[PDB]
Amino acid sequence: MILDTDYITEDGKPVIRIFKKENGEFKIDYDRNFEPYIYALLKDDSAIEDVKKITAERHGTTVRVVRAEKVKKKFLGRPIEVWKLYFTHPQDQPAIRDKIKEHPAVVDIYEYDIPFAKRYLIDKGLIPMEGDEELKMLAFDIETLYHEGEKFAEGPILMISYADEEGARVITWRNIDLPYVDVVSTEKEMIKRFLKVVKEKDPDVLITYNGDNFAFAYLKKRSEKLGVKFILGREGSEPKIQRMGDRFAVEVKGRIHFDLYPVIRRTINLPTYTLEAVYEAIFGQPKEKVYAEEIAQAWETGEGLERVARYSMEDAKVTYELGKEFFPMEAQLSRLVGQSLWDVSRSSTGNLVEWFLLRKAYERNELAPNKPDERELARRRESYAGGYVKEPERGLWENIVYLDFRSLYPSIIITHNVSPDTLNREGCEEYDVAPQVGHKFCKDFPGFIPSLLGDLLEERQKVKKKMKATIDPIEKKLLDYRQRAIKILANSFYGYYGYAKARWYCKECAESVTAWGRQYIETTIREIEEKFGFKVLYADTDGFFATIPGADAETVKKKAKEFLDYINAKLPGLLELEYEGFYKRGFFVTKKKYAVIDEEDKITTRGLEIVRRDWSEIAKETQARVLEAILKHGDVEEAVRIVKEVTEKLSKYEVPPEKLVIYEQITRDLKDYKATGPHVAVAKRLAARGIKIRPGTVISYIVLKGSGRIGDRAIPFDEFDPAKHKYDAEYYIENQVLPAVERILRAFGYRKEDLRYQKTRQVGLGAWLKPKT
Ligand code: NA
Repeated sequence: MILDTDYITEDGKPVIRIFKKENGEFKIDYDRNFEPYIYALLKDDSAIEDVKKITAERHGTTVRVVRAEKVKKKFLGRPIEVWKLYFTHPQDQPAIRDKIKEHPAVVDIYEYDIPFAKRYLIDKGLIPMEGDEELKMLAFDIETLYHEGEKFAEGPILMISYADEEGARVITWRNIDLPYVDVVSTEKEMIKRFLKVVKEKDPDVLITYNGDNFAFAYLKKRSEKLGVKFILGREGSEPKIQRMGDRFAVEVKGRIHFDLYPVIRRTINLPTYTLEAVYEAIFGQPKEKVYAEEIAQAWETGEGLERVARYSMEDAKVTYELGKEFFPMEAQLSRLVGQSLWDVSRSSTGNLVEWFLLRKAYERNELAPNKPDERELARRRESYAGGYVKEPERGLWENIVYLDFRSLYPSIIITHNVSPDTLNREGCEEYDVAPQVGHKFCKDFPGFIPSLLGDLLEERQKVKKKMKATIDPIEKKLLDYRQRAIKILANSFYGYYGYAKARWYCKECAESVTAWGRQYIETTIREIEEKFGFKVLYADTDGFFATIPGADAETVKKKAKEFLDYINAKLPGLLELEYEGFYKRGFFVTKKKYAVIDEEDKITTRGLEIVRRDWSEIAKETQARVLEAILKHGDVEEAVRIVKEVTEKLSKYEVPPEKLVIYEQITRDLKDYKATGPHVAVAKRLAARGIKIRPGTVISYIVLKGSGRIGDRAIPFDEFDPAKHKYDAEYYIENQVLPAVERILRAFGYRKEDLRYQKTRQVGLGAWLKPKT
C-alpha cells in the first residue's frame, strides 16, 4: 500500500517518490516522467504561439513553456476550451504564471497552485492506504522541566517513554529502579537511546499526542543544544517542521507521523483536552493522572520519582491505545479522499472536501475554479448568518420522541440540485426556488457536486447494508469505518459551500441550503402538531423533541412511527425524517441546552455540563446529583434541597478536602496571571519549593480561608494539612458549586438566592465571585 508521496529535484528535474509498504517490506518507487502543467483560457487560439514563447527567470535560468495542447473540459456547468501548458519543474509555475496572466489574450489560468506530489496521486488514480498490509506503529512522549525566564526548550528532557505491541517503556537519566525503565547517563544518551530503539523497531507509524507542537520541536531544539543528530526518517532525514496555519506540523520521511491532537479535536468535543480527559471519553476507564507539581517535585527532590515513571509509561501506553482506535478511521478518510494520511489527519473538513472534489474533477474531466485572492477572501470571510431554533417549552416532560432528518443538508443539495454550476442559469426549463434568498437552481442537468454527493450517500447505504449482513466482526468493523468516513465527508459539503478558501465556493448555495433546511424543519413541525396532536418541546437543525401529552410510552412510539410514514410520503426527493430515540423524561432550557433520560436510565445532556478551565469534583458531583434528582427521581425540589444541603456542608467545613481540588490547565505562566485570583499565590508556594509550571499543563490547588480578597489564598493540594489550613467555603459556594447549577435551576423558576438556607454565613458577593461568562 501507498503510504505517502513527495518529490525531489535532481539537476532541476522533478522526481516523484512513492513510499510503499508491501509484503512486510518498505520501499521507495521513483517516477521521473511526471510533467507539471496548468490550464489557460485564451481569447483566440492564435495567441498560443505567443504563450509558447513566454519566458521568465528562475535563479538565472530561463524557464519556458515546454509544450501546449488544446483540451476540451467542463467548467461552470458548460463546455470550455482551454490550453494545457506543460513545464519542466513545478516551481517554474509561479514565476511564469505572473507573466502569462498579463498577456492581453489570456482570460485566466487554472490549476496552477496544486502541489505536485498531490497532483500525482490525483492524475495517476492512486489511492493511499489500500489493501491488507499490516503496519508497525509506535507511540512516544516526553517529560520536561520548565524555566520561566528562558527561551524554548532550554530546560532538559528527563524522560522519553514509548509504547508498542511488545509493551511500554521509559528512558531516563535520573536514578529509578523499575522493570519497565531503562536508565542511562545523560539526557544526550537518553535521546540517543530513543533514536536507537526507533530505528531498530522500524515503525511505519509514529503516534504522538500534540507532537506537532511540543514533543518534536522540543526534541530538535535539545538535540541542537546537545549536539545530537536527530535522524528518525528512513532515508536519513531530520524531521521537517512545516507551516500549518498559525501553528506547525512535523513530517518524518518514510514514516507517518500520526499526531492524535487534531484528530480528537475534530472528532469529539470537550472543554480541556488533557490526554486524560480523552482516555476518559472514549474508553470509560479512569485516568490515574499525576499533575505537573508532583513531577517537578520529583525532579529536584527525588521523592515520587517511581510514580512519575509510571505516569510517563502510562502516557505512552494510552497514546498507543488511542492511536489504535483512531488510525483505521483516519486510514478510511485518507482512502476516501485520495490523499496521504499525514495530510488527511491534519486537514479541516472543508479542505478534505476540496481534495475529494479535485480528484473526482480529474475523473469527470471537470476544470477546477481557482482559490480566492486576498480581496475575495476578506469579502467571503465578512459574512455571518443566524440559525434556526424553536425556543423550548419550559419544564419537566415525559415520553419524548426525538426525530431528525436523515442527512438534512446532503439531501437538500441532491434533491434541489444545489450547485454553483446550476445557479441562476439562463434559459433554464426546470428549476427549484430557494426559500428566503430566492435563487433559482437548474434541474435540466445534474450538478457536479450534487451528483458526487448522491453517489456518496448511496455508497454509504450499500456499505451499511453489507455491514449488517456480515457475520465476520473483522470485516464488520472495517465496513463500519468505511461507512463512517463517508458520513464525515458527506456532512462537510454544506460547510464547504461557505468555506472561504473553497474552490467551488458559493455563498448563494450555502444560504439556500440553510433556508430549505429551515423550511423542512418548520413544515414538519407544523404537521406533527396539527395532523398528529404532538407537542414539540424543542427544535434544532439537528432535529426535534415531541410528545403527546397524557399518552404512555408506547402510544407515543407508535404515533411517531406512523407520523414518519405520513411525512416521508409528502417530503420531496431524498428528504426523510427518522426515529432517533425515545426518552422517558427531559427538560429543555434554551438553544442547545437540555437534559434527557432514556429507558436505560442514561442521562444525555447538551450545553449544560461544566466547560470551564478551572473545575472541581464538588461542582461536578453536585451538578450530576441535581440532574439525577430531576431526571432519575422526577423531583425538582430534591434537586433544590440537595444544593442547599451541599452549600450548608461547605459553610460548616464538612465536605471532604479532596473533593475541593481545582484542576486548571494554565494558559500562560502563573507569575503573570490576573493580579486578583488564586494563581499568584500558587506560584509563590511553588517557587518556594523550587518549581515552575509550563503553560499548557494542569495544576492542582485548593482555595483557602485568607486575609485578603476571597479567592486570593490558594495552595498546591499536596501542601494541604487539615490543621493550619481552612478552605474558603464562600469561594466553593459562589465560584464553583452555584454556577454549575444556577442555569439548570433558573429554568425551573429558582433564583440564586433560593439555593442556600436563609442563614448560612452569607457574604453578599455572588455577582463578583461568579465567573464572568
Ligand atoms: Na447516521
